[PDB]
Amino acid sequence: TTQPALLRLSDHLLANYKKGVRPVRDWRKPTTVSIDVIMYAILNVDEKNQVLTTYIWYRQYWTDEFLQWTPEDFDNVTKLSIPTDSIWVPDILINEFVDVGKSPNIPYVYVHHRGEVQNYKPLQLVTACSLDIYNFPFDVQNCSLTFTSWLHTIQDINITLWRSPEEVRSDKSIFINQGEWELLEVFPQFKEFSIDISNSYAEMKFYVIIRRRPLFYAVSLLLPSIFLMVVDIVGFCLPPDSGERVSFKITLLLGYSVFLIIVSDTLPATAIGTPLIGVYFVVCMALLVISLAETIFIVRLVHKQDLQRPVPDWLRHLVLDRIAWILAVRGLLQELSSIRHFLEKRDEMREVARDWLRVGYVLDRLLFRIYLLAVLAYSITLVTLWSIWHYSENL
Amino acid sequence: TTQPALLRLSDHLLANYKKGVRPVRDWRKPTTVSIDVIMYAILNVDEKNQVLTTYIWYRQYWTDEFLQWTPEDFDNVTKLSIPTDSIWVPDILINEFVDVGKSPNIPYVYVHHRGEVQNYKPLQLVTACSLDIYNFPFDVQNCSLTFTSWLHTIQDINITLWRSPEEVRSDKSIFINQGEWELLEVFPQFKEFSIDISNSYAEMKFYVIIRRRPLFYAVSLLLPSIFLMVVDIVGFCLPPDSGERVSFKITLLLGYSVFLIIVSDTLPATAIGTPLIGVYFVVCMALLVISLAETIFIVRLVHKQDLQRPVPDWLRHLVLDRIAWILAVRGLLQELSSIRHFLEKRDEMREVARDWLRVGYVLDRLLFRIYLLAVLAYSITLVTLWSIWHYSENL
Amino acid sequence: TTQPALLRLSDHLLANYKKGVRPVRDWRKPTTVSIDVIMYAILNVDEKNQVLTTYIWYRQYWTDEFLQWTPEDFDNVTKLSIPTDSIWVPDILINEFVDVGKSPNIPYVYVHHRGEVQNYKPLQLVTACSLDIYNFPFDVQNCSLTFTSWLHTIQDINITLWRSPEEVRSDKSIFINQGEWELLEVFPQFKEFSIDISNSYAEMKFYVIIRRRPLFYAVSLLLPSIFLMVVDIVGFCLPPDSGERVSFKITLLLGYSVFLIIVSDTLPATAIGTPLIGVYFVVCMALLVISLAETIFIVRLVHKQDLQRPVPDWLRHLVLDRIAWILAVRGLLQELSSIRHFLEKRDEMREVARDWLRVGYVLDRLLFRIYLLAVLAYSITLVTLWSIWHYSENL
Amino acid sequence: TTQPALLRLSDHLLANYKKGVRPVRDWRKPTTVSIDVIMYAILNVDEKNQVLTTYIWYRQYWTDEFLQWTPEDFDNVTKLSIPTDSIWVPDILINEFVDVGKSPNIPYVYVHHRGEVQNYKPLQLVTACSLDIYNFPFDVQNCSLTFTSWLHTIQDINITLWRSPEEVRSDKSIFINQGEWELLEVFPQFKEFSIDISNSYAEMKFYVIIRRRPLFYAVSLLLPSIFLMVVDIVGFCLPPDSGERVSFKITLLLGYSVFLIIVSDTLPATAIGTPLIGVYFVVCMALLVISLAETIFIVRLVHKQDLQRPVPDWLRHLVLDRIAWILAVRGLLQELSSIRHFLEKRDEMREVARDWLRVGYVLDRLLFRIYLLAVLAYSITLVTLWSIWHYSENL
Amino acid sequence: TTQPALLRLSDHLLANYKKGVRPVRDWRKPTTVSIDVIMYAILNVDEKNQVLTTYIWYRQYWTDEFLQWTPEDFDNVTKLSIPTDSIWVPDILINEFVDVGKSPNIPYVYVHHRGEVQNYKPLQLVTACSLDIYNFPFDVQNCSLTFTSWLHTIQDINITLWRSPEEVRSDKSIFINQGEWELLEVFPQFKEFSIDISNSYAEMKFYVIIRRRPLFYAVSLLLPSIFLMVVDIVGFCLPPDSGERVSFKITLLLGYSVFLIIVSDTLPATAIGTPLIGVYFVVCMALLVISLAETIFIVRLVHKQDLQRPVPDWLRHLVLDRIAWILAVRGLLQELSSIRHFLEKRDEMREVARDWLRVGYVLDRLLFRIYLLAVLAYSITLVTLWSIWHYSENL
Ligand SMILES: O=C1c2cccc3[nH]nc(c23)CCN1[C@@H]1CN2CCC1CC2
Ligand SMILES: O=C1c2cccc3[nH]nc(c23)CCN1[C@@H]1CN2CCC1CC2
Ligand SMILES: O=C1c2cccc3[nH]nc(c23)CCN1[C@@H]1CN2CCC1CC2
Repeated sequence: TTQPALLRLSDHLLANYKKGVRPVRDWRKPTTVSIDVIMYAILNVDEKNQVLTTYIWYRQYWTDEFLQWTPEDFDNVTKLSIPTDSIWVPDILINEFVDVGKSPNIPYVYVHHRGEVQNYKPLQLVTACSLDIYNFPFDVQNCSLTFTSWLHTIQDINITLWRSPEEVRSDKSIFINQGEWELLEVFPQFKEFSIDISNSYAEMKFYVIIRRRPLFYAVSLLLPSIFLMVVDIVGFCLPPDSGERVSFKITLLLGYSVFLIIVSDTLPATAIGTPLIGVYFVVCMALLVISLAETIFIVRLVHKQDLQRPVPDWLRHLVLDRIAWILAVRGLLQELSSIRHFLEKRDEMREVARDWLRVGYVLDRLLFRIYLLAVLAYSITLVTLWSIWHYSENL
Repeated sequence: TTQPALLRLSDHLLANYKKGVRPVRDWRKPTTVSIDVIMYAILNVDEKNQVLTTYIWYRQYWTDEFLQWTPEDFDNVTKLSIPTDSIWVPDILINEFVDVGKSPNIPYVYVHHRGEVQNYKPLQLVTACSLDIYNFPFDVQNCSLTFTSWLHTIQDINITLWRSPEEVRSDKSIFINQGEWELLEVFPQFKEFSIDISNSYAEMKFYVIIRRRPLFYAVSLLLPSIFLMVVDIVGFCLPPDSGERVSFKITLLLGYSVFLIIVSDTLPATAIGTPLIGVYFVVCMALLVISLAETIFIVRLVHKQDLQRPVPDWLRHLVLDRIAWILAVRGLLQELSSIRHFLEKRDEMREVARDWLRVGYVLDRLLFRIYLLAVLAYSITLVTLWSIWHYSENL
Repeated sequence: TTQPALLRLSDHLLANYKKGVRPVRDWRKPTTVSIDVIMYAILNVDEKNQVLTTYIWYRQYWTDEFLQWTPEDFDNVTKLSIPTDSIWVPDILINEFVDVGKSPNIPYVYVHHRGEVQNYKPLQLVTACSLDIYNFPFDVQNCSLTFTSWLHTIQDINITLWRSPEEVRSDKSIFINQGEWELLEVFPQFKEFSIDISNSYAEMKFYVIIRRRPLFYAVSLLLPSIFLMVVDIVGFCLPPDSGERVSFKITLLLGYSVFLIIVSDTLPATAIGTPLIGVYFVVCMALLVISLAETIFIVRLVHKQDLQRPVPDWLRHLVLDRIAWILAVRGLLQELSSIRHFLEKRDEMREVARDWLRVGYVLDRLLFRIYLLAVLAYSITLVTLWSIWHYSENL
Repeated sequence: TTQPALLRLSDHLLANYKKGVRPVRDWRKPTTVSIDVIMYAILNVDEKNQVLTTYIWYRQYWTDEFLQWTPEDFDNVTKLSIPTDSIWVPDILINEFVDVGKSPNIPYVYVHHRGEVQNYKPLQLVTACSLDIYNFPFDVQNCSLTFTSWLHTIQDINITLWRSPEEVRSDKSIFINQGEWELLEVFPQFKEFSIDISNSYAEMKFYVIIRRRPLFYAVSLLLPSIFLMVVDIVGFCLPPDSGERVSFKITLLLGYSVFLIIVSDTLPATAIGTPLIGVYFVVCMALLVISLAETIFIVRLVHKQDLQRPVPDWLRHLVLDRIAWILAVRGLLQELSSIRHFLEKRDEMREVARDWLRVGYVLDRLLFRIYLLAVLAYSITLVTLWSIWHYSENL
Repeated sequence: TTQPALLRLSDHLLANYKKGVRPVRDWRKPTTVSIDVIMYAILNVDEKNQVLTTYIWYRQYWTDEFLQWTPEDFDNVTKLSIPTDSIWVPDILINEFVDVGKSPNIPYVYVHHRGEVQNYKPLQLVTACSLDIYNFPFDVQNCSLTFTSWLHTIQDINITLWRSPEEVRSDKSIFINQGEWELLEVFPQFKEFSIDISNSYAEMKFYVIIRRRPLFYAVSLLLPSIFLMVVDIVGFCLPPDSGERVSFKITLLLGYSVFLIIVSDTLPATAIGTPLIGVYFVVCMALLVISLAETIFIVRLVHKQDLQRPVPDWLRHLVLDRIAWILAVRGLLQELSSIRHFLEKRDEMREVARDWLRVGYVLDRLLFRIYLLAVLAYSITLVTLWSIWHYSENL
C-alpha cells in the first residue's frame, strides 16, 4: 500500500524469474513472434562488391506467458517498461550479413497484461544483392531480405505479420526524398526452408523493388555525348580534303578518348557484365575508326604519282561490288623545242592525279549510310529502353 | 556520526533502489526531461552520399522523484555525484542514425535534493540531410535534428527546453573558426509525431542553418576560368587567318579540356542534379565549339579553287537571312604567245580565290555578338546570385 | 508438478554447475568436437595485400557429459535451449586471422539428452592466401582454412567431421550466383601439427578451389586490344610514305599509351610477379617501337641528298646478310648554254634520290614477318591457356 | 599471521568500500588531481578536414583519502597494485574529440600509504586544430589540448602539474625521429572556464608548437620548377622566329600544365585559403600566357601582306607610349617589258614585309623586363620567408 | 570420491582466491614472466605514415605461487585449464601502439602443479618504424619491438626468454611464403629503461630484419625504362636533321613524362627523402632537356640568312674553348644581263647557309660524351648497389 504501484509490480514480476528459457507453460505449443519493417532510406549502392546498405525501423511482438498479473490488484496499471536484458529475447535476424550492421541499442521493452511483449529498434542493414547493370540509365533492382531464427526450428518459433500485407506493400510515409534511388514496393512472402529434412526452419521473405532516378546521369552522359557527336554532320558528303581533315579527326579522336576515359574511370564499376550503352558506344567507335582507316588508306594509296593501282584490279573490285549488290638559227630553233614540255609537264601531272580522286571518292559515303543506320538503331533501342522502363514502373 | 557524510548519503540512497522503472510515485503523471544543445564544429560535409558530421555538447535534466533526502540531517550537503549505470536513464536519441556516432562515455551524473538530476555528455552526430547544390559558390543548407524517445510515448516522456528559445537561436560562444562552413542559427520547434493513431510520440526539432565560405573555391574557380577565357578578345574582328588560328584554338580547347576534367574529377560530387555554373559552363563551351565548327567549315568550303558554291544557293541564303532579319619568224612569234598566259595564270587564280573571302568572312561576327550576349547574361546571373546570397544572410 | 517442465529442467540442470572446466567424468578420455562448414559467398578478393574474404555457415556438436537427465521424469521433453555463456564452449578457430572477422553473436545452444550439445553460427572469414596471377584471364586459386584449438592438445580436443567427406566435396545448395568468383570444391583433410615434440595439436584442413569468370575482363581486354591492333594490317607491304605515316604511327602510339595506362592503373595489382599477357604485351610493343625506330632511321638517313651511304658499307651489310641467311651573236649563243643545266638539275636530283628508296625499302618487311610470327605465337599460347583452363575445370 | 601480507592488506582495504563517491572525509575540501604528458610522435597531419593525430604518455596522481593503513602492522609493505575498476577514477579528458582515440586499457593502479594513488596510461589523441597553409614550405603550427573534467566543477576537482613547467617545456627524450614533423615545445597554462556564471570549471591548456621539415617537399618542388623555368633564358633578346617558337612554347605550356596538375592533384589540400607560392605561381603563368598572347597577336597582325596597320594608329600608339613613359620587232620589244616586273615583284614584296618586323619586334622585351622584375620579387620574398622561418625557430 | 576429480580440483583451487594481487607469498621477491614470439607474416608496409603491420604468435609463462596442490590426493591429474579472467594476468605489452591491434581473445590458460602457468595468444601488431627508402630496389629494414610492463617496475616484474637466443634468431618454420617482404632474423636483447631515476622499468627488445624482394619492381621499372632509353642510340653522330628530329624528340619527351608521372603517382610514397634512383633519373633528364635546348638554340640561331653571328664572337668562343680544354640590240643585250643574277642567287644563298652548319654541328657530340659518362656512372652505381645488397644478405 505505502509502496508505489510500479515498484511493487516490478518486484512481483521480475523476482524469481529465470531468463534463457522459452516462456511457454506447455513445451509443445510454439511461441509466435510477429514483425514489421518500415523503409527509411537507401544509404549507398555500389556494384563493385554487390553491397546494399539500407535503414529500417523494426518492431516485433509476441506473448511472454509467464508475465501475467491482475490489474485490479495493482492499482489499475495496464502498461509496463522493463529492461530488455532481464527477459527472453528471440534471435530473429537476417540470413546474410556482410557486416554486423552497427545497430544502436534500445534497452527498454513494453509489457502489457496477458503476456503481450513489444520491442522497437532501428536497424542498419548492409547485405548482398544480385545487382545487374544490363540497363544502366533505366535500372530496376529486386533485392531480398530474409528474417529467420538462426537456431530455433518451426516447432519453436513461427513468423507472422503484424498488419495485412496490402498495407505493407504501400509504405512511403517515412521514406525521405532527395535521394539517388527511390522505393517502389516491399512484398512479404512466407516460405519454408530446409536443407536437410530432419529440421525445418521458418522464414520471412521481404522483396524490395528499387528504381533509379535518371536525371543527373542522363544529363551528364547522353546530352554531351550526343552533342560532341559531330562526325555525323561532318562526314556528310565528305570532300577530298581528307589529308588535313583526318588530321583534325584524329585530334577529335583524342578528345573523344579523354571523354571516354574520365567517364569510364568514374561511373561504371560492373565487374561481371556490360550495359547495352557501353557495347553500342564501343561498336559505334569501332566503325568510326574503321571509316578513318578507310579514308586514310584511300588517300595514301592515291597520294603518290603511281595513279593508285594501274593493274587490272580496280575493275575487278568494281565488278565484284556490282555482283554483291545485285647552225646558229638551228641552235635557236632547237632551243625553242626544249622549253615547252618542261613548262607544261607539272600542271598536267598534277591535274591527272587530282582527276583520279573520284575513284578515290567512292564507298565512304556507303559506309556513312551504314553509320546512319547504326545511329537510327541506337535511337530506336533507346526509345524501346524508355518504354521498358515505363512498363517497369507499372508495379 | 563517525562515518563521513558522503558515504552515509550514498548508502542511504543507492540501497534497496530498483533501476529500470520510471521514478514516479503515481504512474499517471509523466516525467519531463529537458535538453540543451550547443554547436561545436562541422567536421565534414560531403554530397556523394548525403552525410553530415557535426559535434554537439548535450545536457539534460529531469526529476528523479525517488532520490530525495533532508539536507538538515546529512550535514548540509546539497550536491551529489553518482555513477550513471545505477539509476534510470531515458532513451532520448536522434531519429536518423547513419552510424552509431562513436560517442565517449561520461559515467557520472549530478543529483541535487528534491530529485533534480542533470547529465552532461558530448555527442558526435553523423546524419543524413537533403543537401542541394543548386547554387554552388553561394550555398546555404537547412539541416534537421530530431530528439525523440525511441520507445516511450507522450504519456510517459515529454521534451522541454532548459532555456528560452531566443537565447538558443544565438549561440556562437563555443563554435571554433577557421572552418569551411559556419553556423548561422539553430531553431527549436515542438512537434507531435504519429504514424498510426493509437500512439503519439513526442518530438524535438532542431533546424540548423549552415552557410559556406566562398573564398578558396571562388579564387580557384572564377578567377582562373575568367582569366583563361581569352577567346572573347581573340575572336573580336577575326581575320581570315583561321587556317592556323583554329589549329591553335583546338590546342586551346585541349587545354580547356584538361582544366575542365581536373576540376570535374576533384570538386563536384553531386549525384542528383547540376549547379547553374556547370550548365552555363556547358552551354558556353557548346557554342564555342560551334563557332569553331562554323569557322572551319567556311574555310574548308572556300579552300579549294571551286569558288565555294557557284550554284545559285548563296543568294538564296542571303535573301533568307534578310527575310529572317526583318616559218622561223612565225615560229618565234608563236613562241611569244604561249609564254604570257602561263606567266599570269597562277597569281590571277590565287587573287580571285582570296577575294572570295568576304563571303567567307560573314556571320561569324554575328554569332560572336551572340557570345557576348551570353557572357553578359552569365555576369548578370552571377550578380543576381550574389544578391540572393546577401538576402540569404538576412537571417 | 505445479511448476512447468521447462523451468524445472533448467533449475535442475543449470544449478550448481561450474563452467570453465572440461565436462568429462574421467579426465583421461578426451572430448571430441565435430564441425561442418557451408560456403555462402566470396565477398572480395584483392591481390595487393593477399587478402581473402569469405562467408561460412558453421555448426559444431559434442558431448557435454554433465548435462544428462531422464526424460521419463521430466514430462517427455527431449529438447532444450540454453544460453551459450552458461556452459563450456571450446576455442576452435582458424590459424590465421588478419582481422577479427566481425562475427555476430548467437547466444543460444541446443541440449539433447545423453549430453549432446550443438551450436550454430555464421562466420565472416578474412584470411591470407598464396594468390598467384601467373594466368590472369583463366585463373584458379587453391586457398586453405585450418580449424584448430589454440590452446588444447590432442589429449583434450580432437576434430572430426559430422558427415561423410564425399557429401562435403559437393556443396552448392547455398552459394549465391551473380558473383565474380565461383566455388569448385571444398576438401577436408585430417593433419597432425607439431612444432616442438612435447605437444601435438590437432588440425582440420579445408582446401577451397575457386575459379574466376572470364567474361567481363575478357570482353573489356582482349576484344578492344585486338581491335585497336591495326598496325598489323597497316604495316603489310608498307609504302615509302613513312614520313607522314610514322607521324600518325606515333599519334597511334600515344593512343596506345593511354589505353595501356588506364588499364594498368585500374586492373592489375600484383606486387610480386607478372602475368604472361602483360609480358607478351610488353614484348609486342617492344618490337613495334623497334619497327618504328628502324623505319624512321632509314628515311632520315636517305632524307638528305647525300644518297645515304656512298661509302662501301651497304655492300658489306648485304653480303653479311646473305652469309647469315645461308660578240653579240656569241653572247646570245653563250646565253643559251647556261639555261639548260639549270632547267634540268632539280628534277634529275629529285628522281635520283627517289630511286634510292629500294635500298631504303628493304628489311622492314622481314621484321614484319617476325611480327606475324610473334602474333601467331601469342594466339597459340592463348589457345593453350584456354586448354589449360579446360583441364583445370576437370576437378 | 599465516596468511601472506598482500592478501591480508587487500582484504583489509578493498572490503566494505563503496566506489562511485568522492574519497574525501569532509565534503567541502576538493580533491586535486595532477597530470603529466610526454610527446611520443605525430602520427598524421592532414588539412582537408583539420585533423591532428598524436600519441602521448599520460600519468596522473591524487589522494584517495580512504585508502590509508599503518605499514608497521602489515609487515613493512609500502607498495600496492590494485585493479582500476574497484576504486574511484576521475573523468579528466580533452575538450574536443573528433573520435574516441582508440586507447588501450591498463587495468592496474598504484596505491602507496597516506592515500597516494598514481595511474599511467598511453593515449592516442585525434583532435581538431586551426591549421593554416599561409606559408607552405616553411610552416609552423600552434595546436592546443585542453585537459578538463567533463562534469565536476572547481569546487570538486582542480588540476595541477606534477613537475615544474620549465622541465615540461623541454621534453625530447621520448620523441622518435625520422618523421615529417618535429616537436618544438609544449607549454602549460592554467585557465578558468565558464560559459554561464553559476558554475566554473577548471582547465588545463597545453600549447604544442610543431615545425615541418622542408627537405623532400623543397627538393621535389622548388628545384625542378626552377629548372624547367627556361622561358626566362629563351625569351631573352627574342628573335622574329615566333611562328614556330611559340608553337614549341605552347608545347612547353602543355608540359607545364601536366607538371602543375599532378602536383596540384597530390600535394595541396587546403580548402580555405592559398599559400603565397601558389598565387605567385599563378601570376607568373598569368603574365607568361600574356606574353604568349602578345607575341602571337603581333605576328598574326603582320603576317599578311597588308603591312599590319597602314592607318594612322601606330603613330598614335607610339606617341601615347612616349607620353606615358615621361610589228615583229615591236612585238619582241613589248615582250621584254612584261618580263621584268614579274621577275622582281615577289622578292620585293617579301623583303618589304620582312622589313616591317621592327615595328613587329617592339614592346615584348619591355614586358620581359617586367617578367625579370617579377622573378626578382619572387626570389626576394622566398628569402624573406626563409628569414621568417629562422625567426620562427627562435622559440 | 563420488565427485569427479576435475570439479573437485577446480572447487579447491578457484574458491576463496582473490584476483588482482601479485601471487607471491613474500612481497620482496619479484615474479618473473618469460615470453616467446614467432613470426607469421608481414601484412602491409607503407611509407606514407611510417606504419608496419605484422602477425606474431605469442606465449608466456610464469609462476602463480598460490595455485599449488598435491597430485597424489587428486587422482593423478597433472594438467588443468582455467578461464583467464579468474586469475592474475600481467600487463606486458609493446611500447608503441598506433592502434589497438584488434587481437582475438583466448579465454583459457594452462595450470600445472608447482604453480606453473602458461598462456598462448595470437597478436596482430601495427607499429611505427624508422623506414628509409635511401636504396629503393635493394632495401633492408631494421624494425624494433619492445615488450615491457606499462606499470610494474623491475622490483615486481622481470622479463626472460623461454628458449636460448640462438634458436630464436633462426625461426622460419611458420613464416608463409609468396609475400612481398621476407624475414631475415629476429634478435632479442635485454635492456634497462629509465627516464627519471626513482624508478627503473624492465624491457625486452626484439630487432627484426626484413628484406624486400626485387623481382616485380625491378621488372616493371628497370627493364622498360632502359628499353625506352633510346636517345642514347639516336643521339650518336647526330645529323643536321634537328628541325624535325627534335620535334619528334619533344614528342618522345611527352611520352617520357607520361611514363614518369604514372610511376610517380603509383609507386613512391616517401615523404622525407629521395632514393638515389630518383635523383639520377632527375639529373639524366635534366641534361637531356639541356641537350634539347642546345640543339634547338643552335638551329634557331643559324636558321635565318644572317649567317648566325657574323660579329667576332665565334672566334672568341673557339679560343676560350681551346684555352679551357688545355637601241634595240642594246635593249636585248641589257635584257640578257638581268637574267643571270636572278637565276643563280637562290641556290647560292641556300648552299652558303647550309655550309655554315659545321659551326652549327660542334659541341653537341661533346655533351653526348658527357651523357655516356653519366650512363656509365649510373650503371656502375647500380652494380655497387647490388653488391651492397649482397653484403646486406650476409646476416
Ligand atoms: O519505428 C517506428 C515504427 C515501427 C514499426 C511500425 C510502426 N508503426 N508506427 C510506428 C512504427 C511509429 C513508431 N516508430 C518510431 C519509433 N519511436 C521513435 C520514432 C517513431 C516513433 C516512436
Ligand atoms: O603459437 C604457437 C607457439 C607459440 C610459441 C612457441 C611455440 N612453440 N610451439 C608452438 C608455439 C606451437 C604452438 N603454437 C600455436 C598455438 N596453438 C594453435 C597453433 C599452434 C598450435 C597450438
Ligand atoms: O609513460 C611514462 C611516463 C609518463 C609520465 C611521466 C613519466 N616519467 N617517467 C616516465 C613517465 C617513464 C614511465 N613511462 C612509461 C610507462 N611504463 C612503460 C614505458 C615507460 C616506463 C613504464
